[PDB]
Amino acid sequence: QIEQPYRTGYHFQPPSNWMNDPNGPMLYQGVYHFFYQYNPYAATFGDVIIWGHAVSYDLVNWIHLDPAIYPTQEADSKSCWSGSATILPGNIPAMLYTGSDSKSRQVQDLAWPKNLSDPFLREWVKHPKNPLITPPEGVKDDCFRDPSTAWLGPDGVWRIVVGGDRDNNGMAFLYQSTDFVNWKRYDQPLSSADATGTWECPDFYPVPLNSTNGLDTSVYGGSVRHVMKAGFEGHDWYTIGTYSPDRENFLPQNGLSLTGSTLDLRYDYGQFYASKSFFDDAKNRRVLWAWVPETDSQADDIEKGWAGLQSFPRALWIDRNGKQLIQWPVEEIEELRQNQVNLQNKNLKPGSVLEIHGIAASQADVTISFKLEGLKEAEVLDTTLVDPQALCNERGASSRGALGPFGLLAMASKDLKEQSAIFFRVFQNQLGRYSVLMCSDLSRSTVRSNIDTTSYGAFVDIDPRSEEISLRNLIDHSIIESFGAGGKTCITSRIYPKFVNNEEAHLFVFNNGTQNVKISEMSAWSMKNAKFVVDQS
Ligand SMILES: *[C@@H]1O[C@H](CO)[C@@H](O[C@@H]2O[C@H](CO)[C@@H](O[C@H]3O[C@H](CO)[C@@H](O)[C@H](O)[C@@H]3O)[C@H](O)[C@H]2NC(C)=O)[C@H](O)[C@H]1NC(C)=O
Ligand SMILES: *[C@@H]1O[C@H](CO)[C@@H](O[C@@H]2O[C@H](CO)[C@@H](O)[C@H](O)[C@H]2NC(C)=O)[C@H](O)[C@H]1NC(C)=O
Ligand SMILES: OC[C@H]1O[C@@](CO)(O[C@H]2O[C@H](CO)[C@@H](O)[C@H](O)[C@H]2O)[C@@H](O)[C@@H]1O
Repeated sequence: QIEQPYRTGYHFQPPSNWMNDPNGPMLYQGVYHFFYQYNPYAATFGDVIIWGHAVSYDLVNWIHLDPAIYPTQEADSKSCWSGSATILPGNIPAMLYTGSDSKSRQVQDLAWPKNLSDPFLREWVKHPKNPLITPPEGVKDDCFRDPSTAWLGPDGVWRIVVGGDRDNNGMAFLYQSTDFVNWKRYDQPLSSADATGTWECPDFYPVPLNSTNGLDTSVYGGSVRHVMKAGFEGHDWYTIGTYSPDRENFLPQNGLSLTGSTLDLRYDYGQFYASKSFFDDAKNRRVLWAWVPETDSQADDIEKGWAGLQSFPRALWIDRNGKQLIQWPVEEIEELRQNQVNLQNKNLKPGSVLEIHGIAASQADVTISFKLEGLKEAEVLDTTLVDPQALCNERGASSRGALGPFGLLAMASKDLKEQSAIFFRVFQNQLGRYSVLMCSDLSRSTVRSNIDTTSYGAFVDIDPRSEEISLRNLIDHSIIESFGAGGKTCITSRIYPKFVNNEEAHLFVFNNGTQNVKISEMSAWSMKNAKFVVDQS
């Protein structure tokens, strides 16, 4: 019998109970601050949600503090929902969040540290005038929330967006202010989309072209593009475009309005929601946090006493081609690497399974690169309108193709009765052009009942002819984060195999295709636990 086999060893999560949306992340005076929607009374959502608070010097090891923002005014008497942090000139962290007032209205409130000499910013004070912003004209009281981090225009005016919808039409309501206290709604929203429902936790920020670095939220220029991110219809979507502060106009590069279809981009194609980023000026990088929901049952959560994880902080930047974003675990995670097991120039015959020995299979960092043999043998399949998730669910690791499925078997039991398969497939259209599919087959991840074992998939934008297909996996008990092609395609999975209660997990490399594939390089590292120190009461 193993105690709490589903808790992670290096992912952020509270000592116990329910946690969802990441809030107000930021770097202040050398300290990384992290906040999050928290229910201090149960392992499920509840009537009283507050901001949990933790600090870190490296984004890996944390110190849990007492909740920072909780009901104290009429403006947030019923709950303190999502918000963002903006460090104003003069070095004051300003927090804008959505509060549920005494009349159950979603309103935007302001708060800031009450003791800037405290490196951990434990105590916060609320602005006497809260709420600072209330639902506009024709917007429902429960469809106006999640203010973003603000950006200061060259005209000295601050901007922020607040999510919501007007008649089921997603909205990124734009507000302006010079003193950060008196805000005025701009005539038109920054962006929007028909019939998408409320836009949750919108994020708007710039990314430097031809650079793998991040930018302060207030930078603008021709060598900069902006990202409009919004959560709706159950997923986080984003679109790259150009921002004209003068006209408060956001023009999507592909000219499309978000539709929540295979036409739009996502940060992650698995369990990933309410993602929020912040700029780290110490390392000139933009860091992204995201809530990773549970996929087990509510009864399971109540029984184990907790629910919700945060994805591991990832650096974020725009690809050299300028058409999509790239994500990668922040370098500080590399410090958790212990012993290493490596493989090179290893052939994987059709229908073969190769076990990787010597690694702590439940807590590891695994990278593998495949060198393909005979691309022309790729199954012919035009994927212009194909839904990659549907395809992955239809063709799991047991569905044998020509090129694919080949990849990893993670959180697998000795006998393989339970396994999580992260793999690729290679296809070609009629004109000989290749496409690459990345799948997270969770269909056999557990023999347990009442577990959402839906699989996830996405197409990887690489040319198999000149690029080996690479895959990195962050394995941490009940969560697996997969990065294909250096972060071009990310998929986060939650799995709950039964075997982990009394036996060790295993790790395998496999190839169930009819074509041979070669492992050119494979690096696996056992990952030690991140430190979580409690400093409360
Ligand atoms: C690689 O592809 C194999 C061929 O599809 C796949 O086979 C597994 O074993 C047999 C076929 O050899 C099949 O299992 C069937 O029988 C069991 C009874 O124990 C049923 O419960 C299953 O539903 C199924 O009818 C399957 O095709 C497959 N087994 C399972 C669990 O589906 C291998 O498993 C594939 N290898 C990898 C690593 O995925
Ligand atoms: C504001 O923050 C400072 C810095 O943490 C607090 O000062 C510490 O207070 C504890 C308990 O009183 C002492 O043991 C430490 O030695 C103090 N350190 C410093 C830097 O002076 C201070 O108490 C906080 N102010 C309030 C009102 O709580
Ligand atoms: O915890 C509140 C936080 O949750 C989000 C997650 O997307 O929205 C959920 O909670 C709201 C308040 O109860 C609901 O109105 C909303 O429908 C639900 O999805 C965030 O939007 C919000 O800040």
